[PDB]
Amino acid sequence: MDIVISGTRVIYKSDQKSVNVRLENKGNNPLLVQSWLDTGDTVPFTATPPVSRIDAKRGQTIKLMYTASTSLPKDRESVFWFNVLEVPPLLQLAFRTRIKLFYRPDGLKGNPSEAPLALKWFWSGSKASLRVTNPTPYYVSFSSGDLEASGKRYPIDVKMIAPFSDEVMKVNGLNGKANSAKVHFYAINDFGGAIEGNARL
Ligand SMILES: [Cl-]
Repeated sequence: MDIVISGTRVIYKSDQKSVNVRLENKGNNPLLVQSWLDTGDTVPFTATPPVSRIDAKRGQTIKLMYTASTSLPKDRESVFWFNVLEVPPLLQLAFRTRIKLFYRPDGLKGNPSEAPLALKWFWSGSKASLRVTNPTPYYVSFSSGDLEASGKRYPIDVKMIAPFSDEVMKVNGLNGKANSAKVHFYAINDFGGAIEGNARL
């Protein structure tokens, strides 16, 4: 992919009339580029310009705008996908990249960077897995995580966990519950940086 998005996620605070996302063409040829929002494969947003020509080594700011055509919840975050599809101007190959957009109503309890600490973790029985509960109004997203017991480490197939919900996450290479296990993880903050955390099962 020649088109690069500035940032690995977008935060859309509800009091903003719009939010900008920047695209850059790092490649050597110009590209036709489409930008849009969807729910992850209708959506109360526009992205403009929806189609642009971005020359080599030049860029384009995309304006994302909430339309309230549908009302989003005001008591929790909502997540969307910001998509970018490039194609060089017969038959032709093209490429698509997506990053998350979190719609964040103003005034939610607590802070999003603290939501990973608030997660509760449980063994999920029998093919080991964990049940994880998010008591907060924020998504929690991870870059990686693992379970450790008796000096052995087992990667977790981490998944994003929605506000006020449970998710089960698989533990790789572990048959069943281990004694005195601990979870360690790196969640992702608004700026794409790491939030380290841990929990004892
Ligand atoms: Cl992510």
